[PDB]
Amino acid sequence: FHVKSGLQIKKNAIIDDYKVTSQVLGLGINGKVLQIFNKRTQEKFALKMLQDCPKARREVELHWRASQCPHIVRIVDVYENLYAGRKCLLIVMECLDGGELFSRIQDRGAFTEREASEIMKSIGEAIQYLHSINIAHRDVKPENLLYTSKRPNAILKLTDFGFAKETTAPEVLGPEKYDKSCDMWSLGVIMYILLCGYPPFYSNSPGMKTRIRMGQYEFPNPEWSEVSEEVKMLIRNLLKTEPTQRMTITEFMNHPWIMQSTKVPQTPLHTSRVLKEDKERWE
Ligand SMILES: O=C1NCCc2[nH]c(-c3ccnc(-c4cnc5ccccc5c4)c3)cc21
Repeated sequence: FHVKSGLQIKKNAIIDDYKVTSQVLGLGINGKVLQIFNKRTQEKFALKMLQDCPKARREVELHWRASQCPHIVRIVDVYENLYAGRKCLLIVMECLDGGELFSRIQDRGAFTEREASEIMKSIGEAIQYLHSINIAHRDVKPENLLYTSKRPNAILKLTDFGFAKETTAPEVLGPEKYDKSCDMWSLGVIMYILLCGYPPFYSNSPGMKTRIRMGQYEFPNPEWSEVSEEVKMLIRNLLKTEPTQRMTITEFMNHPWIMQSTKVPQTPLHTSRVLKEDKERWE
């Protein structure tokens, strides 16, 4: 019998409680994210501002609901304040200062198949928690995967519920759109990039749409000469173009390559080299 607390929106001016700076930490689907400090504590936090409406009530609503998961960025407090005669929802969340995921990676002196497995599994856990309570994230990308700290054992967290949406014989207990499969695809793209340092669908750009729709990608050598068939096969079931043909977050979490991160080869990948070597067109 497990029950967690509900969301208590705070109404006092948020500055009573935090020093708000203008340093920008990230950009969201519907608000930027400033650095702020707890005036009473000097500790740092991230603040995302949204104009109260209902699209925003939802982000807060859903994100709060998901905030329990270890791999989802934790919401510290939510204020409803007045800002320029407009009413605002201000979300204060823990501060992920360890950087985005692909950046920690692109900064070393070698990345291993195994490390990739390990990373995929944490992203997987985030998605699995979300799907298990009927939230599709609908926007899992690299920019939304931040590390909690620079320390080498920091935690990977998922962010930005800007597009997060609810989703409600299993097909009798309530219909349900492809909404989740959307995440499983993202998951496949990230896993792809993790293993080789570039995305499976290239630009060169009316043809990128079409290679995406057609499902045209390869596992080119060198970068992949060393990677398991077992793995390519996994990537392949994620990047299926037919949503319903696509693997589910449960099958993914049970697939051996993920299930047993430590039973995975420490084989080296090119990812880190390729990620520097491409810092440019990485936009
Ligand atoms: O909801 C979001 N949508 C868009 C991207 C984003 N970043 C954040 C965020 C949340 C917490 N911390 C950070 C953050 C903190 N510290 C950083 C230091 C250096 C680089 C990036 C950092 C990001 C960003 C939230 C969201």
